Amino acid sequence: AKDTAAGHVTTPCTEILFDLTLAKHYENQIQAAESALNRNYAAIRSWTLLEAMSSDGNRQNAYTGLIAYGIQITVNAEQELQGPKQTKLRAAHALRHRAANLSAALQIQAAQQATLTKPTAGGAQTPFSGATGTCKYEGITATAGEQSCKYSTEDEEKINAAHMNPEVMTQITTIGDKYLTTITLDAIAGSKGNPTQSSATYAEQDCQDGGNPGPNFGGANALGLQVTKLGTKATTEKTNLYTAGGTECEHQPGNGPQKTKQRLAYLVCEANKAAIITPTDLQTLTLDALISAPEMAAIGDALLTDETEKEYSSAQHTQIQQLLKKAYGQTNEQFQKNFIKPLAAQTVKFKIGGAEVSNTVAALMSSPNSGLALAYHKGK
Amino acid sequence: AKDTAAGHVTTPCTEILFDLTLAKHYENQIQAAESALNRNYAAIRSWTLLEAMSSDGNRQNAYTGLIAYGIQITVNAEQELQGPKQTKLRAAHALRHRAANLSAALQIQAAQQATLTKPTAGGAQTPFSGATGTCKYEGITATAGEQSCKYSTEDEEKINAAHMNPEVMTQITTIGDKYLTTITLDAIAGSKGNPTQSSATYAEQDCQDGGNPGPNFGGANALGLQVTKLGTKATTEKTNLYTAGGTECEHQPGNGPQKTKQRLAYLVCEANKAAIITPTDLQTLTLDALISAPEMAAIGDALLTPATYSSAQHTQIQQLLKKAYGQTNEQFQKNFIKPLAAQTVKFKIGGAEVSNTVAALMSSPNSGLALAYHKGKN
Ligand SMILES: *[C@@H]1O[C@H](CO)[C@@H](O[C@@H]2O[C@H](CO)[C@@H](O[C@@H]3O[C@H](CO[C@H]4O[C@H](CO)[C@@H](O)[C@H](O[C@H]5O[C@H](CO)[C@@H](O)[C@H](O)[C@@H]5O[C@H]5O[C@H](CO)[C@@H](O)[C@H](O)[C@@H]5O)[C@@H]4O)[C@@H](O)[C@H](O[C@H]4O[C@H](CO)[C@@H](O)[C@H](O)[C@@H]4O[C@H]4O[C@H](CO)[C@@H](O)[C@H](O)[C@@H]4O[C@H]4O[C@H](CO)[C@@H](O)[C@H](O)[C@@H]4O)[C@@H]3O)[C@H](O)[C@H]2NC(C)=O)[C@H](O)[C@H]1NC(C)=O
Ligand SMILES: *[C@@H]1O[C@H](CO)[C@@H](O[C@@H]2O[C@H](CO)[C@@H](O[C@@H]3O[C@H](CO[C@H]4O[C@H](CO[C@H]5O[C@H](CO)[C@@H](O)[C@H](O)[C@@H]5O[C@H]5O[C@H](CO)[C@@H](O)[C@H](O)[C@@H]5O)[C@@H](O)[C@H](O[C@H]5O[C@H](CO)[C@@H](O)[C@H](O)[C@@H]5O)[C@@H]4O)[C@@H](O)[C@H](O[C@H]4O[C@H](CO)[C@@H](O)[C@H](O)[C@@H]4O[C@H]4O[C@H](CO)[C@@H](O)[C@H](O)[C@@H]4O)[C@@H]3O)[C@H](O)[C@H]2NC(C)=O)[C@H](O)[C@H]1NC(C)=O
Repeated sequence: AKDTAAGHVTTPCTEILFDLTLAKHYENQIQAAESALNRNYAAIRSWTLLEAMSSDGNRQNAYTGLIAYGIQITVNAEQELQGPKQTKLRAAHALRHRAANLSAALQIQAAQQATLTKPTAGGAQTPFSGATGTCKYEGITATAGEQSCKYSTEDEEKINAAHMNPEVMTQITTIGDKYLTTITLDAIAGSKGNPTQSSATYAEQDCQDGGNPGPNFGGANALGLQVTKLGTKATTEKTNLYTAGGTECEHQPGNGPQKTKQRLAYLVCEANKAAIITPTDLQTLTLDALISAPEMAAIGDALLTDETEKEYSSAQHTQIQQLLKKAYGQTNEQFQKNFIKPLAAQTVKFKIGGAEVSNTVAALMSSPNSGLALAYHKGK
Repeated sequence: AKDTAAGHVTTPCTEILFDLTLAKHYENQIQAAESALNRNYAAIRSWTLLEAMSSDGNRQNAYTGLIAYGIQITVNAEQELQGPKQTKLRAAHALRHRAANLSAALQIQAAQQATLTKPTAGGAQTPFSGATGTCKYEGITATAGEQSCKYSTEDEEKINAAHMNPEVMTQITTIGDKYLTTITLDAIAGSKGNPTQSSATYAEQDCQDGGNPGPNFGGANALGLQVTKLGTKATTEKTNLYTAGGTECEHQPGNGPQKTKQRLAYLVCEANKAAIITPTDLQTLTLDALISAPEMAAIGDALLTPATYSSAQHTQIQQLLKKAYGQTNEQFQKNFIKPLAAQTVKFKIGGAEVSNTVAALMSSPNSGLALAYHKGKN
């Protein structure tokens, strides 16, 4: 059940797909948390206008309670996100950098056929100081066409963010370092007769001397070489994320130099361990969620009591809760109606310095006229 | 005079430096704007608390004007940032991707010396069907030590964000494509006597037999080869960022396939055009900045006394603003700016003692709680 995604990595292209998919996963987690913060801050702006439009002291106090609750939880969550966000971005960055690296090495290791140039025949020249004949080539090249990664339906099912929850990941798979450092080639030389400096008929891209030079080794004395294949084998390597106990990161830095895969496993381990805590969605808050939130015990005592310093007893909390039900309604439907539905449904319109505003509450408070509408209504 | 940084790109490592430096420039432009938005919202939370602790209705009105002005300008700048942010991030990503690509190619193109394997002596075999001897090698390899980019202080001064304003950038410099696609090598075959399939003494990583084999074709018959040099030479290419008018981006996508360098040029040009406007810093606002901000005309008219503005009305609103916020900047600083860091706020409610300055408290895990306490006393 574990390691479905990493266990499917067998090739440069599938490691690339793993590396990019995991990077986007972490990036998506940061985005979802920040969109949730954005919605919470937009709700607090909406309730700030609604408080400014209340004439009821009790309703006014109810909106102020939601502003105070939302500010506390959203500011706290934004502050809490910063550590995990930076840990997850560090991993995502390295994974995309590794995938780029591999994609470039993939293009070069795909160059598997050589283009021979016209050699020059010689005698005893370095590095063959004991040869009687040498055939010397310069600027042999090997190039492949533009390489692309192509993926099977199985590839995309297994190497998928659905398989990248922290609880199923114990290892990563990487292509071995020689794929990124080493050129590998096969070559063969061939001799015939007595190749010498005179073996200077090159039409066959070799060094043919003096018989009837021509195709294959036509001349009585021929010498040549050919690079017959190039390309380094991509071998796969496994790296563990955790130590024996299953909790600590295995490749913590500071224990000497590390292979690329060891650096990556550490970053992935820490990014998996850095679970983001997404705050409550204010815009879809429910009455029972609100009254059960422990922050609303002290906030309710601040706004809804008449007269507590010390910590609340059981009877004191249940008092605060009934005050909370009075302020916010006794049923969710009332709560939704008077505090949630006004965000999208309540219409606000005004006109001040020659500037007509006609929006609904949440859209207006996230618009260029937002602060002008707050000043207008706090002014009446 | 223009293109100082791109004009210093002469090697793979200086293109890498240029690519990363420009990417960080775009990234730091976004971070500067988003850092301003963060400080603004934290100022607005600070003034929200200062308003709730205010007993004077007129001083309360003043804080609500700062709250309203800040929310208006910060919400607007946040929304305006999103387009340019995405355009600059598109460029920064691609530039970091190119730099990674070029770094990986450099590691491979630095492999300049081969290690031979032990060969196998043959007779005629493909691709040498006429040979009397062949000497066949499998898995010859070329590897460099770990490559780094070493930069001079002149590199870092010329390839620098200070040389990457939009007005000085007309081209980019890139290493030509063959550096990233093509292996280049030199090789030489050597023969002596009559090499045959019996030339199976391989101590020299060549094929020898007869006589006294050993170094430099010591045997009576010998054949072998050596790859004496590897590495493709990196050449530079220039790409223009703008079309003939000098304002619209060249190499726009949707005109057939493009070279890597042309895709990069378009992204850089659009990122250069997508200028980010950083909002006014609320936490360091001066009085003249506040009263002369055009948003404060309507915002003062709404809270300080509202027409639905002549020359006169604008004069009237200005002195209304000086009335609320101060006649001097030292007063405005003292009453509205300095208390964010200098005014300690304390209280006690939920069995929790809380003491902090205003701005720190309104960004702390007790921020909303402090707001409910003071709006509750009021
Ligand atoms: C760092 O270093 C790395 C490593 O070297 C670099 O990474 C490489 O970068 C290159 C260049 O970007 C990559 O190669 C390009 O890949 C493009 C993306 O393709 C994917 O996504 C697109 C969606 O945008 C999708 O269409 C593709 O799927 C197609 O192919 C699969 C596989 O068969 C198939 O399942 C799909 O059905 C699609 O097939 C259609 O299209 C194929 C051609 O693409 C046809 O062969 C097929 O019959 C079918 O029609 C894929 O999922 C891709 O768009 C690029 O292809 C372009 O450009 C090529 C030249 O570069 C050219 O040879 C191709 O023919 C194609 O050109 C055509 O399409 C483009 C885009 O629409 C048009 O602008 C052109 O005008 C042209 O259109 C004609 O042909 C059309 C289709 O035939 C036709 O409709 C139209 O009418 C026209 O006649 C490249 O393949 C490469 O993948 C990367 N490699 C690796 C290993 O990562 C990296 O760049 C570098 N980074 C930096 C910053 O330096
Ligand atoms: C994608 O592919 C990429 C391409 O393949 C790949 O990139 C490569 O990554 C590797 C791995 O990270 C890189 O190698 C590492 O490079 C580190 C940095 O090396 C350079 O800088 C060092 C520090 O010296 C500078 O800074 C000092 C302090 O500020 C100054 O006092 C110096 O004057 C000097 O300043 C100059 O350079 C600064 C940076 O450019 C610059 O800010 C400043 O202005 C000024 O210009 C240098 O020491 C180092 O030089 C070493 O190597 C060069 C080779 O050219 C020699 O000429 C020198 O003689 C010297 O030996 C570079 O200039 C290294 O720190 C790091 O080294 C450690 O690890 C390796 C093994 O991996 C060991 O061999 C080495 O000894 C080090 O190990 C030890 O020390 C550490 C302490 O840090 C210790 O913890 C550890 O236990 C151990 O004891 C390593 O070599 C490589 O550079 C990248 N290459 C390229 C082309 O980019 C990338 O990883 C891939 N990415 C993914 C995701 O896969």
